[PDB]
Amino acid sequence: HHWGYGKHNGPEHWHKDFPIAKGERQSPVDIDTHTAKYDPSLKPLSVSYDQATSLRILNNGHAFNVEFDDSQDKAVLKGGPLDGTYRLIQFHFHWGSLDGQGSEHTVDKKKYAAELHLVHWNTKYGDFGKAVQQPDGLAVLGIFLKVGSAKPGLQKVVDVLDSIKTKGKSADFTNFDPRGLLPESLDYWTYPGSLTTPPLLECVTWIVLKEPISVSSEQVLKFRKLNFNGEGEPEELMVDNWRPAQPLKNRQIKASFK
Ligand SMILES: NS(=O)(=O)c1ccc(-c2cc3ccccc3[nH]2)cc1
Ligand SMILES: [Zn+2]
Repeated sequence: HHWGYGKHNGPEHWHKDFPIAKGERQSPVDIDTHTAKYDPSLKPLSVSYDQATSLRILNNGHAFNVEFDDSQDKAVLKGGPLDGTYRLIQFHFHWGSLDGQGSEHTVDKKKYAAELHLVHWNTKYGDFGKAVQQPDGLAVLGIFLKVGSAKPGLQKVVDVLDSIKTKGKSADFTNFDPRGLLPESLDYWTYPGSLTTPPLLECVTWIVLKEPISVSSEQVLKFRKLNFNGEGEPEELMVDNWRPAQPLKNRQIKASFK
């Protein structure tokens, strides 16, 4: 009886196994765009993904992860609110059963169809398991998805999904360039928060881009063909794998842009 996104094991239940679910810096949050303050001291973000090495795509039972080689500084995030160098380890998405829901962060209470998380860890902590025990251990770049025109750089991800339909399946996934997932602008909001799934550790500097990327209806429909279950188990479609907004508590959301 482990955590998930159903009636009986979804977000409102997680606190019983993970009491930090009710902590002081949980994610996601609603981004009130009128209350976020421009911070002219924030630097532009530096996204350096030209040397990225994707390796594998995995259905882990709660999303799919595209994993990278993070044994060297190859694809890194720096600048912005960050001190130091954060290495890309994986990306994944959260999405809905309908186009009107799916994102974890919201903007003035608006839900997007999906949200991409590019997860990076602070190299001063040596590896990822150590980083998630630190308050500045991770930087997750969040990018909203709206349904409209297709995103050509997403199609290679969409097309491999039928090979990882069920929990615990993985497939080779080399030479994927995550630059094709980014919007044109790197304007962002940033705040200190947490992992959005158990163990819900309070180790993340969140950087959420203001500009969404567009994806087609057909692209998101393929996300919704994935399964939460393992092979040979009753089919339960992987949809609505998002945690709702949590209380902001004693935090301020900063904007990189006026
Ligand atoms: N949705 S999210 O990007 O906040 C996210 C990123 C990473 C994890 C994440 C899960 C986990 C489990 C054991 C050890 C380290 C871990 N990092 C969870 C959520
Ligand atoms: Zn996520």
